[PDB]
Amino acid sequence: SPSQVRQNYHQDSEAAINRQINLELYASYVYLSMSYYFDRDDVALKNFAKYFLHQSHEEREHAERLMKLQNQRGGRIFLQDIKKPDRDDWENGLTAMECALCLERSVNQSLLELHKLATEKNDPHLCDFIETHYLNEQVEAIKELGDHITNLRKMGAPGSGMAEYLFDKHTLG
Amino acid sequence: SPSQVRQNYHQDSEAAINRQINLELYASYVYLSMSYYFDRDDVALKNFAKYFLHQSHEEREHAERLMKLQNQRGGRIFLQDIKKPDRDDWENGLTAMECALCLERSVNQSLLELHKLATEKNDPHLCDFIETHYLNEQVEAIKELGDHITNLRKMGAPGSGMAEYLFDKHTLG
Amino acid sequence: SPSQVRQNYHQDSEAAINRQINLELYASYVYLSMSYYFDRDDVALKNFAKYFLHQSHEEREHAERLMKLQNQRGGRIFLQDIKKPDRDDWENGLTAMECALCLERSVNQSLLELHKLATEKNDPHLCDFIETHYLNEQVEAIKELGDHITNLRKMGAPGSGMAEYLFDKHTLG
Amino acid sequence: SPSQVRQNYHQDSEAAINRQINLELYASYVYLSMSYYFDRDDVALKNFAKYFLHQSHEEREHAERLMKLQNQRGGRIFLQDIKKPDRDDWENGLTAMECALCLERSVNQSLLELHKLATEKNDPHLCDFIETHYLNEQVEAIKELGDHITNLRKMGAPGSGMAEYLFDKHTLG
Amino acid sequence: SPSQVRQNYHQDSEAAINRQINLELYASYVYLSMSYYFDRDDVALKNFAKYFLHQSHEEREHAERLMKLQNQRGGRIFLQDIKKPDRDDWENGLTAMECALCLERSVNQSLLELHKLATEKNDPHLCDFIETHYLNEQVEAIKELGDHITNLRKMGAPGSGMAEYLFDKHTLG
Amino acid sequence: SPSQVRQNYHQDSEAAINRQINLELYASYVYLSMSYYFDRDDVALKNFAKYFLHQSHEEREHAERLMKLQNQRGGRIFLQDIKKPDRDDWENGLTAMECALCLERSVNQSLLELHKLATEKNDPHLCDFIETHYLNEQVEAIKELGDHITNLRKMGAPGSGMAEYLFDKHTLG
Ligand SMILES: [Fe+3]
Ligand SMILES: [Fe+3]
Ligand SMILES: [Fe+3]
Ligand SMILES: [Fe+3]
Ligand SMILES: [Fe+3]
Ligand SMILES: [Fe+3]
Repeated sequence: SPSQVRQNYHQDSEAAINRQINLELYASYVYLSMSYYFDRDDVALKNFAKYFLHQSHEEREHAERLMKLQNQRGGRIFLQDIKKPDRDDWENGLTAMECALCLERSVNQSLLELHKLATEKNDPHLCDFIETHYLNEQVEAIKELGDHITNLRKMGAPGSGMAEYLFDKHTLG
Repeated sequence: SPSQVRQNYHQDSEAAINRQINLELYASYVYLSMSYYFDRDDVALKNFAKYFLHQSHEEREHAERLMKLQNQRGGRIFLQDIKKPDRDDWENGLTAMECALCLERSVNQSLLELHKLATEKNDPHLCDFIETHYLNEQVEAIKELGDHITNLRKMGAPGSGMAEYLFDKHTLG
Repeated sequence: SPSQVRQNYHQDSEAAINRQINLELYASYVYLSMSYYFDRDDVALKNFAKYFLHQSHEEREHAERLMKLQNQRGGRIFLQDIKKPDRDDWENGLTAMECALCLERSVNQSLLELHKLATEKNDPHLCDFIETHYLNEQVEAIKELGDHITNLRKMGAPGSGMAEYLFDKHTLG
Repeated sequence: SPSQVRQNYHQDSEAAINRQINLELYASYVYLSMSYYFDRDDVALKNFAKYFLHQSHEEREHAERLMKLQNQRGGRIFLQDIKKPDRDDWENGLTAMECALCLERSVNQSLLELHKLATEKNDPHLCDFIETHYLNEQVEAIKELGDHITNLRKMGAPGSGMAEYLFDKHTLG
Repeated sequence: SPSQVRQNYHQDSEAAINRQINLELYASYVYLSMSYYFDRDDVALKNFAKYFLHQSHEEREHAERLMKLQNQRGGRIFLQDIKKPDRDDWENGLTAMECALCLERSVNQSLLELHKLATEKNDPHLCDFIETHYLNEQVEAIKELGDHITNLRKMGAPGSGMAEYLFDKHTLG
Repeated sequence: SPSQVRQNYHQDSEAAINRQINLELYASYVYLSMSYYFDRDDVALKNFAKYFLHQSHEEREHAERLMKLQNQRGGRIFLQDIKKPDRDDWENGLTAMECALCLERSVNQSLLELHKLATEKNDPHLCDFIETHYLNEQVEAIKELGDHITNLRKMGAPGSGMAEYLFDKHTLG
């Protein structure tokens, strides 16, 4: 039953990899929702839409990389239902940035739990994979989101639409 | 009397094409009026003037394409008087954008009526011509105008001239 | 309440566009499942994996284009849950090709129903959009899948793994 | 019995596609006859021969495209006898142009009937195919033939051979 | 009320500039009418159509330059109705050339009256503008039209259609 | 009645040239039938379709060259009805190759009879034309078809579809 390539790969690690795949695709779905929310005629923030579409594409790559890692170690991929994003209307740019920050913090927390599980199971390859491809990216993404939120708050968002317009033109542009 | 190239071309379709030609040229005239209104020394919005001059040139092309289609199908072009635009002073940028949105919606409504007439008369070539060259352009133009109006409203226009200046420099520039 | 860009866009058309978006993303999910099924060490068909990953990326683009069309016409995007693919193990290459053919036929049937609804609602722009971007692509994809299935059956698949190997190397390679 | 790719493709549409294929090849045969009639030593109009040979090649492509469409939709091609052109001697350039105009009008009428049948059978892909690849081409070809006939009549053809010589050298050259 | 840039600009000069703008656009409309008259299948003179379309585009530029001059001097543009051309059928090439000559002579006469008014009002900038951008162009256009009419008369137009065909091919081509 | 260029050109030679033209076009029609038979979804042999389409184009050129030769020698072209191919379903690749071999042998036999007639009528130009443009081509085509048939038989065709697939990919590809 076990694959000819499976070595030092625990069942719990495989299940955690599958759950992380589902999370990464949920995050991609949420970012797509934000991106096409900012493409609305009553919102009209092109650079916000570009930023969130790029985030969605990145998360899909993260998930595809996770699926490739699952296949490499001899595990079996079990896809689940990709849940809808918790919101349909994202209010404005600052709220979308804060929701994206909350997402990334959750993805990073899940990745930290996965690394802790791999360390407990003595899987050095999985730990190195998580450290190389997912940890520093999460901290850079969280730092970037925090910078964006700080700039939006200081410019006067969300009360002033001039602030969101100028942030769209200068920072994200 | 009928031309050697006229085939499956109804009289009502020819009359509707002539009326659409007159509308497209009226729209070009209105856009020219807006463009050279924004060139005034007491207005001084160069990018608004460029945008509306480009819209005027586009509408002329639309009309010239309509005249070419009329000649291709064996119909006869009957030009009418190009009426003056309903306004001489366009108040400000937001009002001009809203008036342009109203125009385009009317041109699109006229184009939809023309397509409905062509479908009722079983003229597939005319329907395909309208769909290919005029429908998607109208929806893109209307979407762009809606985005511009939303951005202008959110920036604080027309109350704040800083908003119109920054929209001129960043969006239309 | 209605957007400033909404014109000749029916509620039923908006709902059908949302359902088509959900279908296109389900199809992308299914193609991703097939692609990373063929990346398994006990399957090892690299070109099948490439083909299905490309199909998944294409379907996402189809969905993103549908979302853009929804935003252009003044409709509102309502995302739903992306259901898991009906299978986790795809047996072999021929079975995967047949399942992909069944999917595409369903997507084409849904697109034909959407076009019929748009024609009944007299929405020429939506009909032209569906015809230009989705109908001929569906027929080309279905034709390609039928060719692949015929070649696989004639080569001796799925009984002979030599047939699947040679089809992977020569056709999909 | 039905092909694995056949979907929303009616039998009447398949028969009409076969008849259109036969017509397109008959038109190609007629154009070839005209072209090699103008290559005679007692006619000696090289540019007329080039024009009609190009028309023949175009019609063959039209037929080959029709055959490809028939194969794409799951229909079966049934070739018939290609009838000889109704004339062996084409009198002169103006008569050949008028006969070519009559042909094209017939091909366009057949294409319009085919589009009407496809619309009645609710085959949007076939309607879009006919509109995209065959309707506007027919109207451009008919317009070009009408222009050529008008120029030939005004120059003094067919009474004056100087007119046909100058039309061959300047227009078709 | 007067603009901050208005200096040595008389009200009569502003009114004459507005009337000249309306004339230049009427001339552009007339040239467009001629150009798309020569695109008819029963006329079929491509180079005449090109010539008159170029004349129409030039006259629009003349009008746009006049509007720019009006804005530069502090005057206010007041657009009027663009009257339809006096003819729908232009008979033939020679008649169209003669009508174009009559137009240009009228535009030049209006420009000469405008220059006389500016000289009487002691507006050296307006006089220099008219001399630099409009007088020599009118005399060159009138000379070219006279040459075309002389050539058409000598070749045998409008009685001989061979003359119009050869003039279209050689002179305007 | 005879043309000014007719010299040493017999009536029987002219009739044989016309019959050869009709045969060459029938062969082109048959090759087109085979090519678009192999484009079917239940056949799916792209390289067979390419090969037979190229053969059809070549035969048309052969016929056009024959028509040009007929015009050069002062003969008159008399086109006949192009008969439908004897088959609609070509079974498989080997059967199509064998039918193509039978055709070419017939075309070569007809060409040999035409050369014999020209030699009997003492027409050295016609004999040289047939030898230069048609004899060696027939023997090369027959040799190529024999090689293809031998390879198909040795690979196991038509019983093994793997043989036809590999021949399509390697030989015709
Ligand atoms: Fe990620
Ligand atoms: Fe327009
Ligand atoms: Fe798709
Ligand atoms: Fe054709
Ligand atoms: Fe002028
Ligand atoms: Fe041949």
